[PDB]
Amino acid sequence: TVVIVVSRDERILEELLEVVLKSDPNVKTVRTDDKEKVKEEIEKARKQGRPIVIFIRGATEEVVRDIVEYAQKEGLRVLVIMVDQDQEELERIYEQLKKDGVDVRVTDNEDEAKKRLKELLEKVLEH
Amino acid sequence: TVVIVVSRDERILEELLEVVLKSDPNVKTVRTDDKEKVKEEIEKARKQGRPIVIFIRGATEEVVRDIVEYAQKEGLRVLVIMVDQDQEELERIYEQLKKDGVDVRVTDNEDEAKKRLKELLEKVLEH
Repeated sequence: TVVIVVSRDERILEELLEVVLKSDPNVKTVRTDDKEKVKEEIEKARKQGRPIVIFIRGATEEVVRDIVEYAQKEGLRVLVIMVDQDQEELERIYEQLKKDGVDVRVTDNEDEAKKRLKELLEKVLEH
Repeated sequence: TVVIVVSRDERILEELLEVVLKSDPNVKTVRTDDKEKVKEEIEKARKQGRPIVIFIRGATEEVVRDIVEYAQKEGLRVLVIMVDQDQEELERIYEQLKKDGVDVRVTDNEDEAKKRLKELLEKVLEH
């Protein structure tokens, strides 16, 4: 009933939106990162009795959580397709680095990266 | 000797570059996604006998592989810091979706996403 396509890549969201619009012009589509706009459209999708595909970047874990909960409490089925193009290319880089003897550290934010880099230079700039 | 900071996020690369420039102005830095420019700078880093931090977006697995091999065959130590801010936020979304009963599919490219979405609509648009 409610399909959510999640991707940080705007170009990918555009292309998938196109695929939906050109394949079956009868399913509703909405491109927005605004939770309210989403709810407003899900409802119109209800009145018109049509399925809806939502295109979002995420990635707020709260925004996706709300949308999923909102639709479920109305008995709407929720299907999700996540597209993480980045993830997979980074994964291969990581493997090769490890493949060699490279001491690789994967950080999840600049704050963490900052700490590790400083700690790295504070101990490499030393001879 | 050679530090490579990999991140798809330009703003993160900028901030880390800043951290290096403001903390120890004696270590060489280079921001480029061009393999040749990198080699040209690694060498200058050699002549001047200084360590170097390279800031790249990647994520070509070939580009990172070459740089790592180039420096190693010169007996340079290679340390890497990868910063994947995206990955971690997507990871949490995925968990919540799974937390609920959401049938979630993670695709690694639009080609794959296209197939799965079409297959999804070809079977949902059906009553």
